[PDB]
This record gives sequence, structure tokens and C-alpha cells, in this order.
Amino acid sequence: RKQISVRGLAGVENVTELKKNFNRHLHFTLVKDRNVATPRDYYFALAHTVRDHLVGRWIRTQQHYYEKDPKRIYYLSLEFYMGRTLQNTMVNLALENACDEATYQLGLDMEELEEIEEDAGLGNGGLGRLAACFLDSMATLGLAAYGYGIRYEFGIFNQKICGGWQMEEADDWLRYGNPWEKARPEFTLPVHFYGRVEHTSQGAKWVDTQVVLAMPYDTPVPGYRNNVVNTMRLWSAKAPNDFNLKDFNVGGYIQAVLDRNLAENISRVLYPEGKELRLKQEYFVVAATLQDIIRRFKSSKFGCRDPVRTNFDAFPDKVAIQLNDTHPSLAIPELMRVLVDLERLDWDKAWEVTVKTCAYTNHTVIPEALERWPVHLLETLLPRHLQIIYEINQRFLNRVAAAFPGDVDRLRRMSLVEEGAVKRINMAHLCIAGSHAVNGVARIHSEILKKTIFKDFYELEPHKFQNKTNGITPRRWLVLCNPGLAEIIAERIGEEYISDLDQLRKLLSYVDDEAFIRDVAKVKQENKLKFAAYLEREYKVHINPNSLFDVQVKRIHEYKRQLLNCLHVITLYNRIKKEPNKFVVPRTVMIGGKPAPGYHMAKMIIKLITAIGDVVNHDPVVGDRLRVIFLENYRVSLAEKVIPAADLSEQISTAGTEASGTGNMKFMLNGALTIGTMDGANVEMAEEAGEENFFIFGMRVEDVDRLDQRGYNAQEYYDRIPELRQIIEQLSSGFFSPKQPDLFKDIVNMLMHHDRFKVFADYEEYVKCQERVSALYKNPREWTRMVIRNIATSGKFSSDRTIAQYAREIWGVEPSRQRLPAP
Amino acid sequence: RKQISVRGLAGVENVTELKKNFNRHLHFTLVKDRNVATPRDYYFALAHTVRDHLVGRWIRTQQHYYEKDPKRIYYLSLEFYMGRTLQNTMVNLALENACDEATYQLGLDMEELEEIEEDAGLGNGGLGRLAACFLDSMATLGLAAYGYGIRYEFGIFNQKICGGWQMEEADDWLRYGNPWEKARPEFTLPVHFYGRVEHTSQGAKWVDTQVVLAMPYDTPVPGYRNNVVNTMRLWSAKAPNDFNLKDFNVGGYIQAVLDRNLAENISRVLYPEGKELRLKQEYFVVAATLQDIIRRFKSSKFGCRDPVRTNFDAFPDKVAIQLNDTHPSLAIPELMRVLVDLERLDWDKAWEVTVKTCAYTNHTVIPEALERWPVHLLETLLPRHLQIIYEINQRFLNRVAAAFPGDVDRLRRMSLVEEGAVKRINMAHLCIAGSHAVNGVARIHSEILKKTIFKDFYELEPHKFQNKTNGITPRRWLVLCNPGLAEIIAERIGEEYISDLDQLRKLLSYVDDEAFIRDVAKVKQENKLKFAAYLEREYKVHINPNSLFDVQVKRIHEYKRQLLNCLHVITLYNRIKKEPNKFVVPRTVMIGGKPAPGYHMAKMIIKLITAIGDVVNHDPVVGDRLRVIFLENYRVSLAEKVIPAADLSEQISTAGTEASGTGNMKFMLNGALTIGTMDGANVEMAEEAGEENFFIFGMRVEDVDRLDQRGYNAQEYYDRIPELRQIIEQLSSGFFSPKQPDLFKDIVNMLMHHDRFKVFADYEEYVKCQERVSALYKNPREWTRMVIRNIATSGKFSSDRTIAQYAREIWGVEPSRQRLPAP
Ligand SMILES: *Cc1c(COP(=O)(O)O)cnc(C)c1O
Ligand SMILES: *Cc1c(COP(=O)(O)O)cnc(C)c1O
Ligand SMILES: OC[C@@H]1[C@@H](O)[C@H](O)[C@@H](O)c2nnnn21
Ligand SMILES: OC[C@@H]1[C@@H](O)[C@H](O)[C@@H](O)c2nnnn21
Repeated sequence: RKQISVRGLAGVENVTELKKNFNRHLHFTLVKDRNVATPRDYYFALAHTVRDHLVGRWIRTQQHYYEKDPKRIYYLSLEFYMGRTLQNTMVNLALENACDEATYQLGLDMEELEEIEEDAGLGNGGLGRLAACFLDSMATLGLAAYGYGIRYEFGIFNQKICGGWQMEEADDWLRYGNPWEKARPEFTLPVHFYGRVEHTSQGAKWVDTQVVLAMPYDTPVPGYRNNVVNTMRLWSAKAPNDFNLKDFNVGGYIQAVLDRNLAENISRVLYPEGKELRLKQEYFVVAATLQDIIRRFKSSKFGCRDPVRTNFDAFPDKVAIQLNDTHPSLAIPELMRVLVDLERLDWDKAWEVTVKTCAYTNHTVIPEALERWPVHLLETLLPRHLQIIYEINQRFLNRVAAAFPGDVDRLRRMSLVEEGAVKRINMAHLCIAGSHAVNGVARIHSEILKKTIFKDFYELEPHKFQNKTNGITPRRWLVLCNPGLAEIIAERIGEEYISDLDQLRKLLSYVDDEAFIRDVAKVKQENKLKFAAYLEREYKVHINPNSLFDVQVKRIHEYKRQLLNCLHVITLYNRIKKEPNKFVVPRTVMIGGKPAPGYHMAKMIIKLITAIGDVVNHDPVVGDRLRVIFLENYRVSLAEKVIPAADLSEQISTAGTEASGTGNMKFMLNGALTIGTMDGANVEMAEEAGEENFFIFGMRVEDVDRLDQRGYNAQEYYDRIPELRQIIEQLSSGFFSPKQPDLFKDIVNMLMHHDRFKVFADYEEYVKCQERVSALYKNPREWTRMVIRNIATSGKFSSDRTIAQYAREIWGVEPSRQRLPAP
Repeated sequence: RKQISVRGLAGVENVTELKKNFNRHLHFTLVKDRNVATPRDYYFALAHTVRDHLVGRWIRTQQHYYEKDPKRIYYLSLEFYMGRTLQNTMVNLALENACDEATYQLGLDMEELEEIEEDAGLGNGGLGRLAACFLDSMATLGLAAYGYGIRYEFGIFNQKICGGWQMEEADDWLRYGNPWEKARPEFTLPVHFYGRVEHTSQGAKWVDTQVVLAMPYDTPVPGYRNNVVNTMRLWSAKAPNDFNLKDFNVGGYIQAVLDRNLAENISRVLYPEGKELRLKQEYFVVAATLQDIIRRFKSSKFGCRDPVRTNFDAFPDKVAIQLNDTHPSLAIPELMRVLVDLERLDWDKAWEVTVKTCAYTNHTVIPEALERWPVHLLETLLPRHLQIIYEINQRFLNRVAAAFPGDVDRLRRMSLVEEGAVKRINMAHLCIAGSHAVNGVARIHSEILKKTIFKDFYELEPHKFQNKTNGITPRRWLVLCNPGLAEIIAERIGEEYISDLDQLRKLLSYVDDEAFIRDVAKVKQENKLKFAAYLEREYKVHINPNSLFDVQVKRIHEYKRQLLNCLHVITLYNRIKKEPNKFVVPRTVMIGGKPAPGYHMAKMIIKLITAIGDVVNHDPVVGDRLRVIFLENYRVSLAEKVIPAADLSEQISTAGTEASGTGNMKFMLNGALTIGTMDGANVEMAEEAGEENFFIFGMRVEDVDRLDQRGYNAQEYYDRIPELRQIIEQLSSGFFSPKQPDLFKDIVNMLMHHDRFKVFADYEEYVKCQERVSALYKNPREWTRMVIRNIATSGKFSSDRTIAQYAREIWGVEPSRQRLPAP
């Protein structure tokens, strides 16, 4: 029975074995054969073959954490934007070449099968992709970390562009199954909703509740070549279904058709606002995760080590829970509920344990976007939790009274309870009172937290407030997506940079080496030729692959100012038509992202870029000095193709609206130069590379506020600037929508009348800054020496630095860049 | 491609590879190890090890039917009572020996791991076990046979006896998955409901329908050691998701919630009567199955060579559809719809093809079991099908008028349309009109069909009508459940009897061999000791393993007469109470079966049997000369435990109510004498063993009709028989329910006043027959020699005999017992 063992079921380094395992998985796991098999079956047979090398190290890692009993860190995010695991797994396991030879000799192209895989429908923007970069960095630095979230069946949609408009189609990324997850039926937990509180002896009993079940699926997340594989655990909502005729209550009408349904769509799709489904989702994931966290605290040595009623005096030493935005804020009233109501701890002990355990990360700005829940909603589905919140509040405000005697307006600004037309719980306030550290995500974001949104809280507890600038994993975003560049770098300085990215600093010694200079340059050329063709392999147009690829890829949002870029695009166009014989550096400007169903302007903006493209891409005069391409259904795998092909990185939000950005750092790493405002982590990128090496422009956060206090009047920019006067009329008159002239009615009036992000205000500096870009592009050697100057200075933005800072400053664990023997 | 073959993926009868593959499945398939594995995890790891060797043979069996395109036979049933696959797959594959030595070197006890498997919650009584026995016989006799049915997610309940009452608990046999089934998402088919018919140019169009998806699950079914592995394809109902935007039906209001709950619960649980949901299960399995039959008829071979527009002319020679009861009878109008509406053949061609394809088996008699559907129900959900049942009826009724000119009573009698308070479609008339062969299930059963229920039809087409007496598979019902008896039969006569059960006649030469005689009794005593201990390993009382094990295991139903057996248990109890010192052959009576929720007389009978056990197993006087035990949750694996332990088999239905029985045959093969009436298959069995070797009592069908014809008054029996009179008044006075004296009121008035099954009329002859059973049990060599006479004469009751007669006489294929080889 000691021979029921892992030890030798998979001889690594081996083509012969990998072809045997490929074939056993095709015929036995899949129950298919070459005659019946489809490329999807081929892809699944390979996913299962790489997969066996993954769960071997997974078993052995969790065995290790069990013997070792370290502090475990729990990262709660309602988004994990994972997108495609095959290639990431093979390079973190060093399987790439071997899988490649093996599929070749088998008659299959590994690349074409890679393209069969779906991007995991588990997230949407930068909150999700950040949790995915962080799980790769926790595994590589050996932390005992777990990702917890929901298993959405439809993710969030795929974007189809019909006639210039975004169409949102359904994403059932799980149609055929997903080879990476492992269902865990055994671990199913119930989550309770509605009910009422019966205040008995000791106290409260939350009675008469509806139950929904939480079933976990696990996915392994491999560290970079150290053999530690960590777990991402995602919950699925399952109805209890004894009802057909059960309890005995049965008869009436089936108003429990509604219980299965409403239980079932807690998992079906992702979200952006304040509705009862969103609160049910938020509580579903908090409740299940905390039950599992306590289950695992209790089994691994602490059920044994009970002393006094399995005590939690050590819980903060063995558990850290990271609360990402206020979406999992209910973890603070929920942990206080399990500890007081179920473990019978004193309120005062449980509160101590809670705040040493939980820490909060705020990821976005401007002081109203943070969750507030009506007290009557909370009263109805979570009655015990309004009770615990009210007590936390009663008690925090007495602290504030202790600190700041007698000034009463701060007690009411600080309150978790907001008054007005409808009383509400401010969840961001909940998050601060109950967390031991709060952080922002880029140095200027954290500063505005201390100075605006959270300044009262900052004055009560200055120490709580930290900064942990976002990072990007250099495995997926360099090694995986830009293999050519990762090679001419390893040739010069070695391969250790892949998990110590500050070693890219060594590259500055080659700024003047003609050989590095032409390599850096050939890789971009090679990457651009590849992209120029993919862009006609799936979809089409005519791309000059010798143009400056100018690209803005991020979600479509007015704060992000795809509109500032459109104004500059049409200026270039008006310029070329006015003087068709003038030399102009040619550009392919590519814009991509997803609106949001129901974000009307964002939908309108996508139709402007389309419209603009139809005019300038079929203009015989313009020729191919300008092409404007809207890249359809941007997502992680498309980010993997276009970001290595880019020359200019558009990072242009209004100073102060973009808390950090993370797309900005993938482009710096992949050899693109950046044009952007002094917002987010752009500030800190310009400081590492040198301001000389960055195309900064526009209004600084200082200047936005000044504009706010004099009052922003867009007519005065219209009036003093004629090319801007010209674009606006072209938009008004139907120049770009000739069939339906005032289609851009809306954009024009928002710009002119109630533009919150001050586009015209930054326009002249923008197009002058762009003019300087074109001048550098015209000089290849210099363009490429500033590119080296950027790639060499990007190490600070590795998610490995970000996570070693969370580990040592908030979680209190030491990173480890050390091998586990395995498999 | 060439190198993507089943290549050499396991060595079979090799312990060394089975331990290897065990370990791969525990670790890489299940993602557990020895620290963490539970008993269930080792069972699932053994299940996947054994399954690999099943699918290798399965793929090769289906390739082989493709290259040989044989006549394929589809066995349609709404029940498949499979009960537990691990041990049947290892002895059918000759792998048990090897697996037993592999789990044992690993430190596991394979007997405990087999016990962890759930019975497949796929069936309920005799219709289901017949279909599972037949799938094992079709495979052993090398037929290209497919079982088609519905995958129920929770079967039809698990029974719990609480306070002596049946309580039904839900069965999710699927909680942890099922390793035997392969989901096939790719092959989803849509089933249509509702709609209306557009009689256009070529004709009808069925338009505006609701769509439910029918997703198949394949389970392999292995023949005894010949390497053919056929398929059980079970359909799962899926709701079409577009509970979001499509048709913008919703997008303001939800009630599409009911289409999802109702679609999906076509699959949730099993049924017994007439409502819209039953008819939706029935049309669902018929529609999806028939698309696959045509698909596979075109695709496998006939979509490239096909002589005349892909010809259905050859379809009756390449497909046989067996219709089990009226539950699949919509296959006759569905075949016609598809051929006439979708394939454009003429109604005459398509009808010629339909009656040559379909055959009908009737399984139970009183017109109740022969479904009738209101034409209003049918006009609403299957409008085109109703148009076709009417056209079939016309044409049929013209045929009967041609044959019987002027006999109008006949026309109105044979018609498929029943008038009355609601016009109805008599579905039995549809299966007879549309089938080329109609059969009953035991010779007296098929006689009464030609004689009473279907005589008009028999008069119109005598040749259609046949008999096919049921059988039992000797693999499950002897080798598997009684390894001891199978072994001492193989020491004398070898092992060819496993697939040629008539060879057991060879054991009549050993009727007088003293060694054979004591081996047959040793085996029986070991089965009893073993079962006496299971009975108190799980559950408990004190069972004297020397007493006569008297057992009745079958559904609780008034025609099966568990009440007659109760009348005798109390006679025996009353006897001992009058003479506590008389010598009595001591008995353990065991009764088991499930009621039917909603069959109230049947839950009263379960309560009587329990109440009678409370009284007698606690009577000090009685000691252990009588014990009454109810076996809780009788299902296929309990029938495998109790049937080898039995001495006496109770088969006591009123003559003329049990069509055949099949449990009667399992008891005969395992060395138990039978006490029974001349009903169903008891008649042919008594005939095979010699009447002298059977304890036959009571009324014969000719007698039941007389008694009927003079009227049954139960009081004249009450009046002339004193032990009876005493039983009834003990029921009445509350002797068996002292806390609630008239608890068994219902029973007493049914018995006294409206017993449809003439219990008092066979009671005297019954208690006397029982005394003879007791006289013989006291003589242990004579009892064993009559057993050898019954075990040696059980060969006609092999389901291999039954299936070779369906093959030759109804399906036009020949059995083969040629071992298709290999891998
Ligand atoms: C990097 C990334 C993001 C974040 O980009 P920002 O410009 O920081 O908003 C969003 N989506 C995808 C697909 C990404 O890979
Ligand atoms: C054989 C069998 C039956 C049928 O028994 P009869 O007495 O013929 O009705 C029913 N249930 C199970 C579990 C069986 O094994
Ligand atoms: O921290 C990750 C990212 C930031 O980089 C973005 O700037 C910010 O808009 C945001 N909102 N949610 N998550 N994020
Ligand atoms: O034919 C199979 C079995 C018969 O053996 C039973 O006697 C009969 O009651 C029945 N009803 N449905 N299925 N069955």
C-alpha cells in the first residue's frame, strides 16, 4: 500500500512516452480513434497528456504543504481572466519542445491544436488578468496560495462586429468540457439565504433559510520550473433536488422552479452593478470559501491542536485572506458570523482574529463606483449579516469618537451606514474597519486614496495604508508570447531574468551594440509580419507591415479615451488630404476592446472607429499611409498576438482615472514605446526608463482639478483650434456616417457639452506629442535604442516583485525561489 | 494518422500492468493519493482500470460492425435495471482473478471495493431486469444490438423503512459520477414539441415547435468472453439555453424558467401512469433514438453506396426496432413522419418499411397496462403525429372491412380511436397495426393474449402472434452471485454451461452421488451463513442460519400476494402459540420489494409485514423457530445477495395475473424449491422439473374464471375455516397494532369485501402445501436431491435461449458465439 504511489507513472523528458500517453488518452479517455477523431479531440488528448505531468507535481505540492503547515494565502476575486492553459503549462514545466516533437512525429501541428482551446470564460478586464498574473507569481515564489472564485458557465460573451456595431454572442466555453478542472463532488457545501434571526440563549440562530449548494472544481496553477503547482478552486451553484415532492410542503404551485433557476444563474454569467443577483453571487463565494478555509485550518494539525475549542488564536498565523475590491467584503461579517455564532467565540476575540486575517485592495477610483447596498436588501437575504455590520459600525465609530472627540461630522462621514433617500451600507468602509492593511495599486492611486476617498480612515490609522504597484508575469507576457525577444535576451545575459526581471537591466550595456540593436529590431519586424498576416488569416484588410503599428487595446470606456485617439486619427487624415504629396510616416492604427452591453457611449465609440475606417481605408489618395483597424473580440490570446507586434502603446486616460493599468507594462516589455498621460503606473514606468525615454503629454492630476474649479468649457477649445473645429463638423454633418448623417449626434454633444474626461483639453498636446513620435520612427537606430532603454528598465513591473511585497508586507510570509523535487 | 491506433495499450491478464494502471488512475485521473483516498476513490480507480480494457474491445466491436454492416437491433425500453457493473465486467472479460491479485498486492480488499458501487438508478422491476439480462445475452450471442432508453438523474427512490412504513429518499446514484458512461456532447439531437402543421405543397411541415436537446451517454455492454462489447445509449434532456435574448420573447420578463425546469425533468425520475410528462418522456426517447437509427443507417455504409436515392427499401433488412409495451409506440408514427415528411417516401412504401421494421412485446395483461392517450393531449403536443395515427387508422380499418365485410362491431372494436367521455388513442392497437410480430412473454400469457385482449387482431393476422418465454442471464444470476455453486457444477461438468445452460441436464446423472449431494448442501449453507451475517453487518435482529430461508422478493402489489404469505406467517405463529412444545421446522421469512408511492394498499401491506415482525421476533415463546424480516430497499445487488441464500421461493400470484415472472427462474437456478401457483412461467418450469419437483397449489386460471362466474364471497371462506377467522379478528382487534387498534382496517375490508385477487380462496391449499414443504425440509438428502432435479433442469430459462428465438423468429439474424478476438 506504500506502493500506491506517484513516483513513476510519468517519465519526463520524453517523446516516446508522450506519444504513448497521447494515444491512451485519445482511445481510452476520449473513446475516439483517428477515423472518428476531430482536431478538438486531438487538442483534448494533448491537454490530458500535458495534464498528467501537471497533477503529478500538484499531488506532491499539496503533500508538501500538508507536512509543512505554512501560512496559506487566499486570494478572493470575483474575476480570474486565465485565457488558455496549454502553452503556459508546457513552458512552466519545460514540456514545450518534447510536446512539439511528439505531436509532429504523430502527424499533428501543435500550433493548430493550441488554437482549438477556448480562453477560460472566468473574467473580463484588468481585475481578472491581475489575479491570473498573481497566481502564476505565487506558484513561482512558492507561496502556499489558493485562488477562489466562481465557475461562470458563460463567462462574459464573445464580441462579433456586425456592420460596425458590437453584437454580443454567447460564450459556452464549457460546451465540450474543460480538461484542466477536476470536479470535487465530495467537498460540496451549502450556502444559506433569506431566513430570520432567532435571538436565543447564547444568541442568534439564523433559522428558516433557503439553501443553494456550492460544488468546487479545481484547476492547478504551475510555478515557473520549480515544481510547485498551486490550486485555483472555483465554485458552481447547484440546486438541492430532492424537490419533485420533498420536505412536505408540496402542492401549491412549483415556486421552487424559481429556486433551481435562481440558484443556477448565480454561476451563469459575470457582472458590473448593484442587483440582488450580484449580492447573491458575492455572498455565495464568500460563504463557501470561508467554510473551506476553516475546514482546512481545522484538519491540517489544528483540529488536533484544539486546546480551547479549536482555537483560532493561531488562525491569523496560518490564514491570510485578500479581499479584492468590495465584491468579497461580506467575508468580514461572514467570518465574524462563523466565529461568534458557530464557534461561540467572544465578539472581541473574533474581531481580533478577523482583522489580522483580512486585507483589502482597492483597484479603482472616483469615490462613488464602490459598492453600497440598500439596508432593506441586506435585511431580506442576509438578516444576520446586517446585525453583525451594525455592531461592527457601533463599535468602529466609538473608536473614532475615542480618537477625534466631539467632532461629529467625521463620525457620520466614517460610518459604514449612509443615510438619505434609502439608507445604505458603504461596503468600502466595512472593508477598511475590518482589514489590517488597505492598499492601492500604483503610487499615485494609493496617494489619492490617502488624500481623497479614504482620508478620514487614513487619519485614524495612517499605518493601514499601503501601495503595491501592479505587475505582469514575464512568463506569459515575454517568454510565451514573444519567444523571439526572450531568445536574443537569453543569448546576451542568461535565462535567470525570467524570474528575476530586474536582470533585464543588464541590457543597458547593449544600447550601443549594433548586433543587439538589429536583433531587437528584427524580432519586431518578424512579429509584425506574423501579425500582419494573422489579421487576414482570420478576418482581413491590407496591412503595410512596414508602418508604425499604433495600438490601443483595453476595455472601451470614456475614461480611457479611445475618442482622443479617434480625433488624432482624423487629424492625420485631414492632413494627408490637404497635402497628398507631403511625406508622412505611415501608420496602422489598431483599436480593440469590448464595450459593455448597455454602455451606450461605448457602443457608439466602436461604431465611430468602424465608420472612420470605412472612409480612410478606401480612400485612394490616402493609399497606405494610414489604415484604421478595429480588432475584434480582444481577449488574452489576442493580447498575446498584437502586443509583441506593437510599436506605439496608447495609454491615454485623463490623469487620475486609471488607477494603474497593466496593459501599459506588457507593451513596454515587448518593445513598444508609450504615449501617455501621467496617470497610474505610467508615472512609475517614465521614472524607471527616464522621462526622456517616454512620450508623456497632457494634463497632470494637478491641472485637471484646476480645470474643474474654473469650469471646463469645451466651446473655448473648439473656438481656438481649427483642426478640432473641422473634425467636429465632419462628425456633425455626416461626413463619416453619410447614409445616416447625425448618427454621431451623441458623441458630438457629449464632447461639446458634458464630457467628464476632458478630451479637447488634452488634444493639442496629444497631436503635437504624436508628431514627435513619428519623427523618432523615421530614425530606426534611435527608435530602437530607446526601445532597449525601455525593455531593460521594465523589471520593476514583474508581478513577482508585486507579490514578494504583498508576502513580506501584508501577508507576513517569505517568498522562496526554490525547487520542489518532483514528479 | 496510422500511428494513432490502439497500438498496445495494456497486457490484460497481467497483474503487473493492472497495478500500474491502478496507480495512474488514482493519481492522474482522480487527482488523489494514498494519504487522501477514501474507499470510494480506490473503487473509482479500479473501475477506470477495468474500463480501459472494456473500451479497447468496444471500439474494435463498433469498427467491426461498420465494416460488416450487419442487421442492427434496437431494444427500446423506458427501464434498464443494470444494477452494478464492476464484477460483471471483470468476469465477462476474464479479468477478476488478476484484479483480485492486483488490489491485494496494493493492500486493498476488492470485495469491499465492489460494495462501494451504486446500483444504476435506471430501472424498477421485471421490465428493466429483462432488458438488462437481454443486453448481456445479445452481446454473448454476437448480435449488433443497442439498448436505447433515458438516463434518469435520480432513478425512482431509495426505500427506507421508518417506524415500519416505506419512506422514499432520492437516489443520486450520480453524486460522484459514474465511470461506466461516456457523455457524447457532440451528438446532441433536438426533439420537438407542440407547434402546428403547415400542409404545404409536398405536404405537412411541423412548424413553431418547442425544442429540447437529447444528449446521449454510452455505456459498454460486454458479452461473456467473446470480446464483443455492444452499447447502451441513454438520452439526457437539456434545456436550450437562451434564457437571455433569443426571440426577445423575454428580455423584460422570465417564465422561460418553466421551459428549462420542464425540459430538463424529462430526465429526472422514472414513472407509472398517464400525464403529459409521461407522454413527453415517451416521445423524447422515441424521437432521439430514431434520428440516430436513421443517421447510423445512412452514415454507416448507405450514404455513399445506396442504389435508389439512398434506399430505405433495404432499411427493414438492416434495422429491427423492438417495442417494449406501449411505452415506445410513438416510434411507429414517428418513423412514418420522418420517412414521409422528411425523406419524401410515399406513405405506402414507408408503411411497408415501418411494419417490417417494428415488432411489439406485451408484458402484462389487464387493459390498464395498455396505454390510452386523450386525442386532445396528442393534438396539442404532437399535432402531426395525431394526423398520422388517424391515417394509419383509416387504412387499417379499410383492411379489416375487406376481411370481415359487414362486421361493423369489429370495426368499432379494433379501431385505434376509442370514443367515450374523451376520445382516446389506444396505443396497443397502434403497436399491433404497425408491427410485423407481436409476442407475449410466457406460453400461458401469449395464449390469453390471442384469446382475450387481442383476439380480434389475432383473427385478422394469426401469423403475427407468438410467444417468447423470458429468461435470465446465467452470468449475473449464477457465476457472479453464486461462485460457490458455479464451482461445484464446473468440477463435475466443465464450464460450457455458462453460455449453453441446457448442459446443466448433465447433473441429473449425479442425483444419487453422495458427494455432489453434500456439495450442493454445503454451498447453500455457506450462502446462508454469509447472508445471515450481512443481515447484521448492515441492519440487525438474530437469524438462525439453520432455519429454512423462506423468501418473497418482488414489487409489493396486490396480484403478487404478499398478503397470502402474511396469512401463513400468522397461521404458523398461531400454531406455535397453541403448542409451544410441538416440534416445528424453524423458518426465517424474508419479504422485500418497493410499494409505488401512491399505491396505498401496498404501503399498508409493508406496514403489516413489519408489524407482524415486531410481534413475532419478540415473542419469548416463539424463540427462534419463526422470524419475519422485511428486506429494506430491494434492488438488483440485494437480489444477488438473497437469492443464493434462499431455500424456498414464494411465487404466489393469483393464476392469470403474472405474465411470466423472472425472479422465479433466478431462485430455480440457485438451488431453492418453489412454492407457487400455475401462473406465468411457473407453468413451464414445473413442466421442465416435473410437477412432482415443484410445490404447486391453488387455483388454476380455469378455476378463477368459474369462481368469478359464480361470484366470490370471501365470507363463505371466513365461515368454513377457523384459523382464518382467527387471523382476521386479530388484525381487526388491534393485536398487531395495539397502539392504534384499527390500523389495518383497510386491509381487512378489502380482504373481506373486495379482493380482486382471491386470497382466502387459495389459503387452505396454500397452508397445506407449506406443511409439505416443512415435511420435506426435515429430510435433508431428499430436499437436496429435489433441488438437483430443479437446478439441473433450469436451462430453458437462460436469456440466451429467449434471445436466439427473438433473433431467428422475429429479427431475422442468427446468434454467433464466435469470439471476435484481440485487443
Ligand atoms: C493586460 C490586459 C488588460 C488590462 O489592460 P489595461 O490597458 O491595463 O486596461 C485587459 N484585457 C486583457 C485581455 C489584458 O490582457
Ligand atoms: C428479477 C428481479 C425482479 C423480478 O422479480 P419477479 O418476482 O419476477 O417480479 C425484480 N426486481 C429485481 C431486483 C430483480 O432482480
Ligand atoms: O488593479 C488592476 C486594474 C487596474 O490596473 C485598472 O487601472 C483599474 O481600472 C482596475 N479596476 N479593477 N482592476 N483594475
Ligand atoms: O416481461 C417482463 C416482466 C414480467 O416477467 C412480469 O411478469 C410482468 O409483471 C412485467 N411487466 N413488465 N415487465 N414484466
